[PDB]
Amino acid sequence: KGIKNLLIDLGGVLINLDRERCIENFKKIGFQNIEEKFCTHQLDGIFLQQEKGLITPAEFRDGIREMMGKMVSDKQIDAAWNSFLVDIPTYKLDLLLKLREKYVVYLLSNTNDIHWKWVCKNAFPYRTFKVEDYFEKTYLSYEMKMAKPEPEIFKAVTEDAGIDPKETFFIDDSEINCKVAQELGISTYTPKAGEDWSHLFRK
Ligand SMILES: [Cl-]
Ligand code: NA
Ligand code: NA
Repeated sequence: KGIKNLLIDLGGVLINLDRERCIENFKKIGFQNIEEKFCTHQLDGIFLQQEKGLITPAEFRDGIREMMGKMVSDKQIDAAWNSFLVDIPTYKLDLLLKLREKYVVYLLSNTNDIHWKWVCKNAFPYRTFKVEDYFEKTYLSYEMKMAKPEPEIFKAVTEDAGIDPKETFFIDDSEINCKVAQELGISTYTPKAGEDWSHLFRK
């Protein structure tokens, strides 16, 4: 009945995102028809694969270069890709640190190696803290080879962490991710974009 564990999403829930900026940054390095490729769906394949760790970062970049027909550098590709990521506001880092007093806090994120490296270097470090300080464990799609909202990802987390779904609260801005978690017995909250969800924890 009582909540012991939190499962927190990264994208949106912690880190602000900017798809427009990322798309435009790709166009600037030469991916002229990236919006045109998005419809083609040639893209969705490479992004979905990266998200499940099914291709390496080297493959991802090669795949981008191949779709661009241009020999842009890894540094360029990473910069354009990482520009999807904006910031984790520090009040959310304070909140995570505080929540640890009462809850075992886990991260459960669909993400990829390039983005994860970026947030660990540029968003999580704060005061004397690093990413290891906020979470008991970080569950990442690309490491797990599964992605939300597949039921198996949630079951894998609860099995690995050794937790009761019924004692678990999941915060994720995707409605379908939450509905799947609910079917497993996990309680959920679906914040809106830019929502400060600290209100959930007011005494
Ligand atoms: Cl995420
Ligand atoms: Na999200
Ligand atoms: Na930790």
